[PDB]
Amino acid sequence: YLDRKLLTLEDKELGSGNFGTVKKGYYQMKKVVKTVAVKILKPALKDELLAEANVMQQLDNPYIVRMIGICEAESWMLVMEMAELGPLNKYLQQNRHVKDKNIIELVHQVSMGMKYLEESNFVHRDLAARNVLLVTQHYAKISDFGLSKALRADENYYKAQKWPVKWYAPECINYYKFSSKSDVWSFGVLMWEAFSYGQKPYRGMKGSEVTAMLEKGERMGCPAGCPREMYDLMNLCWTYDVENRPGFAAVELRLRNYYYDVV
Amino acid sequence: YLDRKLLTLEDKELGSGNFGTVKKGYYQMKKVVKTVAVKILKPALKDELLAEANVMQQLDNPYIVRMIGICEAESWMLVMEMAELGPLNKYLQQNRHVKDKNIIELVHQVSMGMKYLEESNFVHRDLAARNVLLVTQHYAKISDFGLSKALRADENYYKAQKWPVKWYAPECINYYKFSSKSDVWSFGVLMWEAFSYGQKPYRGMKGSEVTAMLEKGERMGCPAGCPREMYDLMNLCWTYDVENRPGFAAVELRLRNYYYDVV
Ligand SMILES: CO[C@@H]1CN(Cc2cn(-c3ccnc(Nc4cnc5c(c4)c(C(=O)C4CC4)cn5C)n3)nc2C)C[C@@H]1O
Ligand SMILES: CO[C@@H]1CN(Cc2cn(-c3ccnc(Nc4cnc5c(c4)c(C(=O)C4CC4)cn5C)n3)nc2C)C[C@@H]1O
Repeated sequence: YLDRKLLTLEDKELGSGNFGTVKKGYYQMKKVVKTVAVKILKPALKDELLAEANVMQQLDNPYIVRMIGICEAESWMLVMEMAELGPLNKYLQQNRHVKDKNIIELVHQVSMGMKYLEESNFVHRDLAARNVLLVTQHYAKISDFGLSKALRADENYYKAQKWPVKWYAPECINYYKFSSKSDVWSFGVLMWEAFSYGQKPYRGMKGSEVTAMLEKGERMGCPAGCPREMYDLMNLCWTYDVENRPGFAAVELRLRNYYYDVV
Repeated sequence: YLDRKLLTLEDKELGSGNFGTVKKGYYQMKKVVKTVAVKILKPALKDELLAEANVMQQLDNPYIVRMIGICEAESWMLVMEMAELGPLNKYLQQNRHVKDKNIIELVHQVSMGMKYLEESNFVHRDLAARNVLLVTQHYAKISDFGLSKALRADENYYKAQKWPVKWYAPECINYYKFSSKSDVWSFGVLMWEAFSYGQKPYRGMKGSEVTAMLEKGERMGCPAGCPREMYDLMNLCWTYDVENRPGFAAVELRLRNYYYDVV
């Protein structure tokens, strides 16, 4: 719990959504000030914010957004370290000449953050390019832990009882079972989005039409300019059977090796 | 849920639409057989049929079509009591010498079913002459509950988030708010249709042209042979401001009194 008197909010919002707003601010530390991004709410939303903060407080990795704390003031607030360049999909939409090697670098960083999340037995459950934030053009962090779950000690998945279904694996849709392997499927969609410079996946399609396409064995095509090896990796992430899909250790290693080849 | 083996369908359809098909059939009761009309579907459509059946199961009135049940078989089916003469607009198109007193009788019956729906806090949201079905030439029932909503206990309208816009009140179009008063507006259009022997309302006009006409304060003219008192009531149903428009108790009483005057 942070001290509201140490927090300075800017008046104009960075962004807005059904949760509320995101604002830039400053948090006074022992000497330095820290630039922060602040998620500001507005029964259930408050509980969801506290749960989101509880997940983030347990994570400690360079490729994951760091929480500073929560502040209960004029509204409920989640205060995070600022990633100044914002969401990856919007950045790539606005910066269409980012080089392929740079895209590989960023998606590999996401795969390092996810390898850590997997090792930590958390499932993200909303891994999409809008939930990757850029610190610099060469440094990506995973954000947006509002759907994330800490797995039980005795289970390798979370069983659920509006979903981002274009990012969800078949077992999520058909059995409501969310595992790190389900996050690998979403990571394949994220890769497709990144190599498509922030285009929406399954353009023009309803959720039921996506389910029907995937059940036919069909997958999105290779983005313009995307290396064959990276499209091959997207397709391995989109392995239908969860038991035969790779985990993030295998995915990160493939990306790491390909990146250092291109380098 | 009904027993498919107690249901016999006829091969030839009564009608078709994007909704699927309507077929005649029979449902075996304990001794008697009941003639039924069956809506047969051709994700979203199933949910919509189940919600339609859930509305109809709660309604108990002589001027509303009775549902027998749903049947999940070769397709999803909504089984209803058969109204043998079919939709009112088509019947009047084919029977142009039905007397004015008979038209008053039938629209008064519709206003009794709607007074009940209003008392039951349901909004119909598709009240049009095609959705009035004839049991006999002197007995009308309201059908077609696929857009209908049960109002929340704390609200007197449903807020929405293709529509039959020529039947919708201005608050439906401008604020997406659907109340029993909005159904009264639609009922005025239904009256116009009935006294016009099933002609389409606002003929030759696009939706935007209808909105423009109504915003000028203009309304459809009086059908040939329609009593002035009935045109007056149509125009009261087309009161622009929802708070000044009558409810169905007032509309039914006006129709009841006029009918027994003509009787
Ligand atoms: C609806 O968007 C979903 C929700 N989610 C919210 C969120 C942002 N968070 C954060 C954390 C650290 N840094 C930053 N930096 C940052 C910089 N510029 C920004 C934005 C964010 C920004 C937005 O967020 C616009 C999209 C709302 C717009 N601009 C220009 N954001 N954390 C969260 C939990 C982002 C994701 O896209
Ligand atoms: C597109 O049309 C809309 C949809 N809607 C469907 C509907 C009918 N339902 C029903 C219930 C009880 N009896 C009956 N009797 C009955 C008798 N003869 C009929 C028809 C119906 C008939 C049609 O329905 C043609 C229009 C398809 C044609 N013929 C000769 N129908 N219930 C529903 C929910 C009717 C409305 O006009």
